[PDB]
Amino acid sequence: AGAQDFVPHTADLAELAAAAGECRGCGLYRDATQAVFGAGGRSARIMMIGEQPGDKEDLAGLPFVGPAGRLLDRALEAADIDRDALYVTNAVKHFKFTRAAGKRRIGKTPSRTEVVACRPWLIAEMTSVEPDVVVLLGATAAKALLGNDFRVTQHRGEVLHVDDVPGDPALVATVHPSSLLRGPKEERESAFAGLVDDLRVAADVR
Ligand code: SF4
Repeated sequence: AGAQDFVPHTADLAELAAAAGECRGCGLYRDATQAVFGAGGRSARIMMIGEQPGDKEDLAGLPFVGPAGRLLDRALEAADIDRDALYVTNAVKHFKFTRAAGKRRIGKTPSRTEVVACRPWLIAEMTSVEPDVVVLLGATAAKALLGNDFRVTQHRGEVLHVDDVPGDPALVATVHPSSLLRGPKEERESAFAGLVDDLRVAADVR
């Protein structure tokens, strides 16, 4: 189902990434510029998963390059997180979007079907990196591993462990960094410190 037959039998991230460029596991490859695979090395101890590449990522060919990526980088700073320790990816690897009437590309939420279709890449990445801890950045990513009914709001910052996940890594669900780019300054400050806390929990896993 989905991307399964497009995934090669290798843990090599370069080769996985190249194969993802050829994926037709759902419809999203058609309109997107290219696949945006994860970034980092198989030595990474912390895997971070967002929803999908955004406008800038789709064209940069790298995850977390936009304003959300800047904000996340500021949080890793405050959490004493070393980028050498990070593998960062997204639950789906092709940007799903529409053009706004007023010409910037606006991301659209991946359907559960698209998440499940792309999940074999995520499993391949998880099997390749063998992380100690996986940070789920927002509801789409968290549901991809924790179930379609999972609520980030009720469990954020808790160390979770599900038996059906490769290598039984610890799992920490947190807010989507994009959500912290909007709202009252004092609320964004509180949300940022909560993200930092969730990141410190993950970094303190072992
Ligand atoms: S979003 Fe994922 S499953 Fe769908 S075509 Fe792209 S790489 Fe394949």
